[PDB]
Amino acid sequence: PDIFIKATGRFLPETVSVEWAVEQGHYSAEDAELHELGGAAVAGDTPAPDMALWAAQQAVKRCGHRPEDLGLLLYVDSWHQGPDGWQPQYYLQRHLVGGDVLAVEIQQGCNGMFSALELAAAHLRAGPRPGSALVVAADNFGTPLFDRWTTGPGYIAGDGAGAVVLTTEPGFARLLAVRSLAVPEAEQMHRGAPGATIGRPLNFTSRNAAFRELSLGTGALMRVHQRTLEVVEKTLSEAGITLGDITRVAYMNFSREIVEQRCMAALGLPMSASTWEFGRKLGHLGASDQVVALDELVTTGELGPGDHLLMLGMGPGVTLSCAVVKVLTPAPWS
Amino acid sequence: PDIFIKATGRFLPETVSVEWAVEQGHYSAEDAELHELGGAAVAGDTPAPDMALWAAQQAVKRCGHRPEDLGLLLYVDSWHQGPDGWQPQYYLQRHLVGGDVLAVEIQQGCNGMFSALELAAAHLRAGPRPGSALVVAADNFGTPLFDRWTTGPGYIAGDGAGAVVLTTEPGFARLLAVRSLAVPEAEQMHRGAEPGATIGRPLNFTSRNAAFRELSLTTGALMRVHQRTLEVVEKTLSEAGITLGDITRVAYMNFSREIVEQRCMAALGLPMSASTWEFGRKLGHLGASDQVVALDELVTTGELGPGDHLLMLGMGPGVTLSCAVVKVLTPAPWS
Repeated sequence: PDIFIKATGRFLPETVSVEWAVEQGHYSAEDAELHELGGAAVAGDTPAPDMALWAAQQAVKRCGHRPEDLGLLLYVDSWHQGPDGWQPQYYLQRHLVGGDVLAVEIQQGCNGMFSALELAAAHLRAGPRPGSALVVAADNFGTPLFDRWTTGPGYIAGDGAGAVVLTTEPGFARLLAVRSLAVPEAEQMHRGAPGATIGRPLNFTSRNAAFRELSLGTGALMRVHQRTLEVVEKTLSEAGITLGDITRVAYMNFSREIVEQRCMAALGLPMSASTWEFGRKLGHLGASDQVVALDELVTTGELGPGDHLLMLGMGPGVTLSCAVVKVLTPAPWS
Repeated sequence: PDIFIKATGRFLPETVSVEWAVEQGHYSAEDAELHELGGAAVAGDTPAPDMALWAAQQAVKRCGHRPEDLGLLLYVDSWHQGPDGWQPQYYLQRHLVGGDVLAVEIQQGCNGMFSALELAAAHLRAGPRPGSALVVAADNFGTPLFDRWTTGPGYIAGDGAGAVVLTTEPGFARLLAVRSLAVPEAEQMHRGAEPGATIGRPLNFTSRNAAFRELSLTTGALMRVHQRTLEVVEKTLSEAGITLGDITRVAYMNFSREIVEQRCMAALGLPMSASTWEFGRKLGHLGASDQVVALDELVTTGELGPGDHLLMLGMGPGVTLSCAVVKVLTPAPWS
């Protein structure tokens, strides 16, 4: 059973450059030289559920799909969306999809989009013949317990939202394969407390520093690098292609050094084939870095018929997910 | 394709009585007489991921399953688990399942278990022939920003965890059907009057529901909820291939007797003896574990034997209305 991507959409607010951040004293001058970043998309007071609604509407309106025809809604995120005891997917269920679908919030850090693609693809295959599913990501890091500039090491957090409409019937693109491996031994990399949940602020740099200070074996990082290449080898094998067939690579919007060494230099591909130039100005958009990169490559016409995109992403777990999207025809909105 | 329940497991800490709560001044005497609840399961400083790890291991060890053969892990929850920027399923991934599965956190209030059963059933059907999936729920409502006694109207929150092991191959029970309808017009019931800022304030569903009734009393939202409550039960029974007469027991949430009787049992036209209220009232509302822990208790004690059916009914944020039917084929391999 084939799973086709009918359409994709996003919402990106106004970008704040690093030169501005350096002047006010939010971002460091040395870090601006160390990480050659462009900027970060800042929403401000716009809720993340609203940003997801804008991205979902564009994806639906692009291909001319009916919101009621959807059989699944997967809202993914890595940070608080709204009030506690209330999930964000009901907002899209009210103002778009309708209450005759399976709406459910996914959470797996920045790799939540990859897991949603697996669950959505499995849901469509098991379901009826004419099926369709909506997968969306959205986050607003402009909050009290999150500093977009200094929280994450090697990247600047950004606000926005990504969307994608999967379907059983033929479309412009096709999801060939998508995997998700993990190194659970390095699960302490993204924490350092578990008795009391909320209260303290977020800072991945200190949590990574605390994890690096003490390890039982400490061959986690190397097994993480092994499992980075393993999941890519597995995804390409399932998709039925080689690394030579890959046209572009969609890694997260981390520092130029990190994107070069960990992703592109590991696979043995040039930095021109990455989505770094575009991604640098946007920053790390939670779990929307590869779908917004796919959107930009598809919409502009850089990724034409016959080409393959290699979506890769490492997140908390540490979980390493890889996906392969093939463009069959040109997009109906380009 | 048939989706069988291989086994089920749970964890329930020491139950604090309602009479104790009235003496200390946490729970009012009026609500004690009105709701007629027994008590609530209270964990001290035990994390919810640990509580899920107990329930997961129990369900796995009961049927003699090996954790690595699982092809899916669905961790569901209604409230915070641990540190932010870190999901709880990785804890079970290290100390049980392993990093060769699709681990992912589900969130849909108290009906998150029902949605996980749909996604797990669909994942097993679409996947290979021999398959198995672990679905688990776990929550700890022990403050700061959550008063277990006064937060929820008509129910006392309780700590614990519920587990269930789905599979393609034959088992002791069978998941006949499971669905989830929603009335998105009443999504502001649990939101109330505050969206821009995410955190800082405490959770209090009574004031959130109270604020919604002012907005409602200024479209027929509540009648739609009551309509779609009976609709999802009708369609789940129709999908399962049975009638309401075939239902032996019913598993509703552990809310007050007045709520459990009127909204669920009186609505379906069944007696309160057929509910799981006598057992559930002691434990309280276990986030999204009320129906599976009720499934567990009925299975191991021998009250729900071969040929019987269990009608799991839920109502959560959305407002989402989920219903499921579980048929016991043979006696459990662990009782």
